[PDB]
Amino acid sequence: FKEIESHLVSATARKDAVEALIAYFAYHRLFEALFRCTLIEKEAYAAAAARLERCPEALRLAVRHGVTTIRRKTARAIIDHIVQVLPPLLAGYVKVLYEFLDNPASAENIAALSGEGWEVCVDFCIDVLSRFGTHVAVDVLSCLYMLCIAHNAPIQRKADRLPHVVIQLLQLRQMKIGELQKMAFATFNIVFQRMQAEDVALCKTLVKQVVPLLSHWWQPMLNSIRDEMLKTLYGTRLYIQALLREESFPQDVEELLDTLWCDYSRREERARLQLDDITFTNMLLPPDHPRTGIFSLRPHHTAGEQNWALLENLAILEAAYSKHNRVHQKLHSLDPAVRLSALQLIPFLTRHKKPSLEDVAETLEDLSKHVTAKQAIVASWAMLACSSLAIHEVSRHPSLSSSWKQLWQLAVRSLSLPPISRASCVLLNSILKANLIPRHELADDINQIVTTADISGPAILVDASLGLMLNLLRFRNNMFPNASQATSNHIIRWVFVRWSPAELTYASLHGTHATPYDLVNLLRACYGISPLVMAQPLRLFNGPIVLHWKEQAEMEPFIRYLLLLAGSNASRRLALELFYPKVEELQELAESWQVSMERLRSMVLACLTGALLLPDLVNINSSLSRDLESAVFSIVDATLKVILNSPPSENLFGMILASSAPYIPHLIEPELIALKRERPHLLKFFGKLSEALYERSRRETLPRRDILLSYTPEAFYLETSLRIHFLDIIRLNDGEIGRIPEPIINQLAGLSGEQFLCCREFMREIFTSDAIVPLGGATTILETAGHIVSRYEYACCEVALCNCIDIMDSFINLWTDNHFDIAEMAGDLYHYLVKQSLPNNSMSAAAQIRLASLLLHLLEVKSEYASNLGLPSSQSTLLKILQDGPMKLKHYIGLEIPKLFGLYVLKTHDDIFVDVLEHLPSDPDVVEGLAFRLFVLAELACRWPTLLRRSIYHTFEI
Repeated sequence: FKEIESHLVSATARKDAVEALIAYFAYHRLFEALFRCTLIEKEAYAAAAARLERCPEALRLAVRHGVTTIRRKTARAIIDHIVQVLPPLLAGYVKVLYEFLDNPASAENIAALSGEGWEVCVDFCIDVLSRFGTHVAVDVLSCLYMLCIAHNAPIQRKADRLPHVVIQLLQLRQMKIGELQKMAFATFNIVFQRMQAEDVALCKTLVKQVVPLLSHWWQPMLNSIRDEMLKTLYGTRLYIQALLREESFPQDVEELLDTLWCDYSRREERARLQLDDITFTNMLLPPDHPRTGIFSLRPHHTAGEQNWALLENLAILEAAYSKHNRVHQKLHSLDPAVRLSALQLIPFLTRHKKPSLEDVAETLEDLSKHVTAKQAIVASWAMLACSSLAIHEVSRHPSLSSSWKQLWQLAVRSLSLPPISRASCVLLNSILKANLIPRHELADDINQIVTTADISGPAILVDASLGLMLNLLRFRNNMFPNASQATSNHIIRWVFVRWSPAELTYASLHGTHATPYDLVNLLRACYGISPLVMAQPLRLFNGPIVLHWKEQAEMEPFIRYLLLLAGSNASRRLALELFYPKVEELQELAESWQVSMERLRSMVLACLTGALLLPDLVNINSSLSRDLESAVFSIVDATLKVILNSPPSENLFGMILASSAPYIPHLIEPELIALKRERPHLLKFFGKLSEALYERSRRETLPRRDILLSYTPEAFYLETSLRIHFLDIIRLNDGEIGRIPEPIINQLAGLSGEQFLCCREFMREIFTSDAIVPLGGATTILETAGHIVSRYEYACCEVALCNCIDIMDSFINLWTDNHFDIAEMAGDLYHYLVKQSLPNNSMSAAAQIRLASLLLHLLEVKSEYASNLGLPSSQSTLLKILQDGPMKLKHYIGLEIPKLFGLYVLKTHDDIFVDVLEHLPSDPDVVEGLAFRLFVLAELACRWPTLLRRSIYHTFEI
């Protein structure tokens, strides 16, 4: 290689050196060799062509092998060589670029001190495209995209020609479909997400251009292309509603509406938003979840998000087009698939249409026409649409009251067919909650349902069946207080007649619908004890579409502004008798196993339901107690042993964690005390699960670098594993509550650089909670969390910075109390983040937000720490950040700045207000700046009355 290095910088030397390199496949020197060798051959211009094609092939194969131990010096060197040698060698050089950018930390660390080199690369690719091989063109758009996904990529500078380039390319209505269009739409999404609240004019023009081009490349791979176009529609959802309120665009948008309808209506039954992609359960799902009026997207469904995305976006664009009745016409359509699609689009749309009395009445008449459609699909969806409309204030008008009776009627009989036993139940429940029919017309039918329970019972025992049965139990303990054991005993009989877990039709068809939460809540009601607690939002993971929507979710108010738009013992023994056979049959089915997803999931839901109500069914103590516990836990053990010895491709542990999570508590001391007092059998379950986890680990990089990495499947599984470990240790120690168990910390500080970032939400959750941590605990945790941030592969990534800021925030009051051993570490890290990380153009938007929160919290504890360490004051850093920062950070701070005036005596508020206003945006050519200024002044005013005078004065001033 040394003599070969001299050989490169005589064809037997060059071609031979490249052959020896290919055989091969500090570095800086060989890289110089290759560069100047290609240059010597370039000036020394078919053999010439072959040697030119073959030298940077060796180059690119070297940049796929030292691209790990490369640094910014070698980065700039390679980049300037690529842009200097070329004024033939397109594909080789572009390949070197592609393989240099494939490593994300590379294209992020080039977004350092200036953006000179980043702009060099982006302009390289823009010029290359605007010249436009064809596959090389795809690689050009790919490396352009790979540059644009860097949340500290300075885009605003080279943001004039870039979108026009990308969406000028796409206007070509040929080159049937491939990576080209997927990458076109990916760069569009990212650049638009940047420039969504800066350069409003550019954006309105762009959307006026890409609402047409979207109604063409939606020709009815294609999975990912429909996904990118649905993300695009999620973005543009506001410019469309603004433009329609401001005349080609109406024609174009209507044509696009009809392309969406024509595409969705020929999707007959497999992938058409099946009725198993929604749940009617009354759990505490998080607020940012996707939901519509009655149902909501089934948790942990990364496979049914595209259909919900399409229907959600279509409902929004339709209620935003009929604003400036396509749906009722399509409802009276002829082709049955069109009527089915118009039956699906009723709840999504009524979530935001605010219909009038005539429209509600008419649509309801037609739906009562469609309810009896002899068809599981159509009758079901029709009843769901009806029960979506039945939850207004418009529906409670007498002009259609008998109509409700009709629908009630058309459901009271439609309860015994397992095809439509779910939707029908929903309907009943809806009418029994909104009170559209008085409490004497509907008493005989309820008596029939609850006393008979074999005809006009909810034939299937799913989420909505249990909801309705609970509402009926309460109705009948409210009207006929005498004969309440009748209700409770009929209820228990129905529950244990319908709940057959160890059967193929149940376990495979509607096993996913029914959850242990609903079962045990109904049973605890009919005994008479109490609900399950479930006092916090469920934890779940999502897929790309919903995550991307969760990115553009905090900033939608600023875009709606910038755009200007003893008997109990009888019943318990009854239930125990009726229940034990279920466990016996389950244990026989389990002994046979020493297998699919559905049978195994049903068995684990059954063992959860068993472990939940053991503390119920032991006060019986009629010798069917010991046997019951031993049998339940024998099922649990057999299940775990099927789970372990299995391929990690089914991912059964995904199933068990996803099912068992909603019962894991919050990790504070009082809740972990009430888990040792009320539900201990759940704790024994969690112990067995922890053992299986430990052992499966004994047997054997980053999916996304956003702030949302902790909502992807990988992160959810890691956080759940560690909460399970935590609960197990707490059970065993029995008094080591709260005090973070040193084994848990040693499992925290014994992970990889890819996982410490994944479990950061778990670290936040434990540490923020009041919990004695060992000295070495906080010290070691902070040592490792800091070490992640100084590796040149994480020095720029968003997630590492956010995580180290959060961990410093967790122990805010150790270093700012005394001088410990940790105070030096936090000093070093504060200094590196403030003085060094921030002006280097390395902190991203979410990193700057997390640092703003760190500072705003620091002022409430020390308020001068940054001086006693030798830096400018914290407030100085905060406002310096406010002046220069991507509008997302400006919005966050302006929203949480009116809390900065809570740490100061009332005498000095106009002084602080002068100081702040010194650091706002103000320039007449920039209208976004003035918009932000008026925004923050309105916020201060609407919170602090002291600053109302100056807020109004400066609002009228500009």
